[PDB]
Parts: sequence; structure tokens; C-alpha cells
Amino acid sequence: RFPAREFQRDLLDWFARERRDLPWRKDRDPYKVWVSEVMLQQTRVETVIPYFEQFIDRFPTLEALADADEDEVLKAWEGLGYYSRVRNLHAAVKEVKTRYGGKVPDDPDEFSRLKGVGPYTVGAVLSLAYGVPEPAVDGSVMRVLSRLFLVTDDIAKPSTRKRFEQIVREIMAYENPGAFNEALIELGALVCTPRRPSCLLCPVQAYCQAFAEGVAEELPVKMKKTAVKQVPLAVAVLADDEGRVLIRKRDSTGLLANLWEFPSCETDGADGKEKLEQMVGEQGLQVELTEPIVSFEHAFSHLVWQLTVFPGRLVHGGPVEEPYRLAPEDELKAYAFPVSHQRVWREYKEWAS
DNA sequence: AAGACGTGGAC
DNA sequence: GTCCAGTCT
Ligand code: SF4
Ligand code: NA
Repeated sequence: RFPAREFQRDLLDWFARERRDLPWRKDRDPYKVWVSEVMLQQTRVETVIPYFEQFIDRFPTLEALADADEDEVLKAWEGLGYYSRVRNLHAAVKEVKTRYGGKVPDDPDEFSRLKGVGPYTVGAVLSLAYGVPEPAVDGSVMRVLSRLFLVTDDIAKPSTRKRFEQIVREIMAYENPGAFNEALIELGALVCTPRRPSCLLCPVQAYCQAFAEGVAEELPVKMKKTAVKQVPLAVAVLADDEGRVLIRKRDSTGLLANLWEFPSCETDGADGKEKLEQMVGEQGLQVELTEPIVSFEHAFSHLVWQLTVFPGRLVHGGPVEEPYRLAPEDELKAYAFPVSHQRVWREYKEWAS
């Protein structure tokens, strides 16, 4: 029904000619392939490249990552977003070392069991690093296959991904699965792009039903994103006479987990300075707050923070208890802060000067 | 199933 | 402004 060999030949030959020389493509070490694949989840290649180089220089082997402190690993991810990815990777490499002696499982079922590894990552790492013929369907590959085969099912449904995986299992080049899987990904990045695909240059134009019917710009089908909640947030920047600043570590469950922040309160529409003073008072801390110096927004995928920054002076009436920490200005650089709170500090320092 | 979960480009 | 670059729950 489908001329698989003709398709594979046109695809893999194109790939050998156009493949980009990306940093994680220098070899097939499973640890390096796995790190790159996790960083690339909902993150563009050009964004990842500098993070990857810095991460692998700090954590050159799987055992190095496993043996590192969680705060050092989070700092190496700082700014990349979706920070549970790195907490899950860190737990997963620890299990690979403790349990499997440091060798990344080559069994799909075993690799699939590690935290942060789902169907795409299983297929990506095992096909590239070990030759295992598991499909590696990400959103780009879903777009490619939805066009090639004129599939109009919503690609957000998990069932749709399962259908695409079966398609790949039938058309795959079982002789070189890693190259086949990489080539579909590279086709989606360089040719079969979300808007204005370059169908006239495409190596597999011969086999594309969407091109035949003239509807490539209309695939894949995907539900429009649900609007997000708006969340007002009040943030205190508190310094003592010696210049040190009060920061606190977020809880390990939920939004921006285990990152550091300036003390803050979801006002839920209430007065900021009032609610902020109640919260700090609950702790050795005597604090008087200033009028707000700036307000700005910060987007997440699922909500938007509306931040207002309030300066204040801290006088020590007791010890600073966890989760809080008193940090000299010169030491703040050592802590991993979300981008929102990086901006809080930037705005505080511009106002001060 | 569908919401939680960051951030930044390209239109 | 919209859309795009997976996994846990
Ligand atoms: S012909 Fe166009 S729509 Fe079809 S796979 Fe190639 S770039 Fe995509
Ligand atoms: Na998993």
C-alpha cells in the first residue's frame, strides 16, 4: 500500500546531506543523548545549545550528574523552564547508577520506568544510542506524519500519538532505526515546518497525500489552547543594614519547585503591602515596607503572574529559620532563581540606582 | 482526559 | 495577540 523502501531511500539520503552538526550529535553516548532529549522537550534547539554545552562540561558523565547536589543541578538549568525535567533526570540517573551500575538500560520497558522518560524519550535515546527500533514521535513528527498520511485526528489526544507510533512501526527502516527516527525529526525542523512548508524541496513529496490534495498548511489538527488564569503576586525585597537580603526556598512540590525566590504572597486581589507584612511577621523578623516600585507580568503556560515589588528594611530579632536564608548581595548569584524573580532583583537594583 | 508545568522565538 | 519548541498526575 505504501512504497516504504522508496520513501526510506529518499528520506535517509536527504538526511545524510542536510543533517545539522549539533553538539549532541558528536557521538552516540546514551547519557549525552538523554540529556539533550530532555532539554529539548518544549524548548527550541537554538535555546538548548548553550545550556547543553555548559551542563555537559559541569556533569560530563552520568555518575557525575548522579553525585551532584540538587541545587547545583538546578542552577545549571536556571532559565530553561519546566524545572521538574531536571529533578526527574537527576533522580533517574541516580537510579541508573544505584540500580544498573551506571549503564543506561537498553530494554524499552526498563528505560521507560525511569522518571521523566516517556514514549518519545524512550524511542529517541534507544534508537539513537543502541539501535533499538522504537518509534520517537514528538509533536514535529506528528505534524510530518499527519501530512504524509492525511490524518485529521486531534494530535493532542494520547490515542492519536499511539496511531502515529504504529504508522512509524510499519514504515520504519529496521536496518537503521536511529537514522530513520532522526531523519523524520530533521524533516520537520528544516522542511515540513509548521507554517509555509517547503513542499517543493521536500525529499518525500512523491509520497505525501497532503501535498497531492493541497492541504499541508491545514495540518496537523490541534485544539486551541485554553486561556490561562491571572494571578496577582506581591513580592518583598528585604535587606538589612549590612546589605544582606532575605530569600526562601520554594517547596519541592508544585510550581517552580525547589527554586529560590524573594518572599512573596498571592494577594488574590487583596492589598499587597498588608498581606505581605502579615506573612513575614509570622516568622525573628521585624519588617516595615515601602510603597511599590514597579509592577510587571510574567507568563507561564497555564497562568500569568502579575507581580508588584515592595522594598523593605529587615531588623534581626531572631534566627533565620528554614525555608528562609539570609544572603549577602554578592552570594545571590549562586542560587537558582526563576526568571520572574531575576527580574524582580534587576528592577530593585535599578530603582536603588 | 486534560490540567500542571517555564520560557522564548517567529509571526 | 497566536502558535510552537513531553511527561506526570
Ligand atoms: S510535501 Fe510539504 S506537507 Fe508534505 S511532508 Fe513535505 S514539506 Fe510536509
Ligand atoms: Na517514566
